[PDB]
Amino acid sequence: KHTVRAAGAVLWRDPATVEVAVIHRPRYDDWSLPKGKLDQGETEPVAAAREIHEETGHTAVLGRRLGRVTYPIPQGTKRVWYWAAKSTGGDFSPNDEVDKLVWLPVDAAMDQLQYPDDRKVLRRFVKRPVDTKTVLVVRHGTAGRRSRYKGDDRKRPLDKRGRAQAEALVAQLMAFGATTLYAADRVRCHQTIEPLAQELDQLIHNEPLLTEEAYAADHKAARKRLLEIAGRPGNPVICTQGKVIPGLIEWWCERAKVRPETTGNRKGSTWVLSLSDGELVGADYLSPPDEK
Ligand SMILES: Nc1ncnc2c1ncn2[C@@H]1O[C@H](COP(=O)(O)OP(=O)(O)OP(=O)(O)OP(=O)(O)OP(=O)(O)O)[C@@H](O)[C@H]1O
Ligand SMILES: Nc1ncnc2c1ncn2[C@@H]1O[C@H](COP(=O)(O)OP(=O)(O)OP(=O)(O)O)[C@@H](O)[C@H]1O
Ligand SMILES: [Mg+2]
Ligand SMILES: [Mg+2]
Ligand SMILES: [Mg+2]
Repeated sequence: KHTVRAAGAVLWRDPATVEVAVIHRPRYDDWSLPKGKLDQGETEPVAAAREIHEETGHTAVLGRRLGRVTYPIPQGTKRVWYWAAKSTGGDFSPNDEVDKLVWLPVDAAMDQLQYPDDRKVLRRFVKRPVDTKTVLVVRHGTAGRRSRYKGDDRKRPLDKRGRAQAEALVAQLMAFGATTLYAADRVRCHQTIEPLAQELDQLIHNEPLLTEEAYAADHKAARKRLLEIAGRPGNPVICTQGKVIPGLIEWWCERAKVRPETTGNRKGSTWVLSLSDGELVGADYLSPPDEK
């Protein structure tokens, strides 16, 4: 019943000209997709990027999530979440953990992979575009509790936990190649992405149209603004509030006929929206960095 959490990827370069990485491990004599266990304090996306680099030598940018694999192990259940990951270069060197890495077209990779579950992941990988741009919709971190004035507090800050969530989000949002930063017009929203701002040395663009009060007054202008931001060059992070996100995500998924595999709305959570030629092709809900 204990779950051992892991993450991994279909690491690719160049759908039918695309080549994917398949690795061999001497300890098991297996051919599989790179993956490994989450270290203490890591989220799945962070672990996937790190394990890909450790096992293949390549850096990469994560995109669409590709489902979950589980299997029994002595400790309980191994759980592995997989991402499409576009290679950003590197070099493989054989060692005792991983002695071979082959780059194969998807069909030949399917024959090389020995585990039925890995082939299922690869089938998902080719079902939709993989050369995707990414919009990251983040619910601000924990910020104590609303007071008893009507509606909303503009200046209420993140609390101690929430500041730590903000710090923990840097690596998770970097895993997806975030480049540009946007926050609703509330201090707690800005503070959630300020650590990332400092890392990227980027300014955060303030978004009055995306606060809870603005969404309730004019939802159409919020939707229009989301699309506007998404159309800009780069991979934007947009930090907003709990009454806003579910509505925005549902509306986009509905109109694009995209089915999210997970749903939630927790403070510090992230929706990874994958676009191909401006169309939504994936909506992946990630838990807060300090939650399961
Ligand atoms: N998709 C699948 N379905 C069913 N069984 C699968 C399987 N994949 C591997 N195994 C089988 O489970 C056992 C443990 O291997 P593993 O889960 O890959 O365990 P691991 O802990 O050795 O490897 P990772 O989770 O990849 O761990 P790290 O990279 O974090 O490990 P390291 O830190 O030792 O490099 C092996 O016999 C393997 O054939
Ligand atoms: N005084 C209030 N007026 C209206 N809604 C409230 C009030 N207090 C709580 N809520 C509701 O509870 C949710 C969470 O409130 P909480 O005080 O925990 O966090 P919050 O930091 O204001 O969250 P968010 O900015 O995402 O709305 C809010 O999103 C809102 O839907
Ligand atoms: Mg491994
Ligand atoms: Mg490993
Ligand atoms: Mg490891």
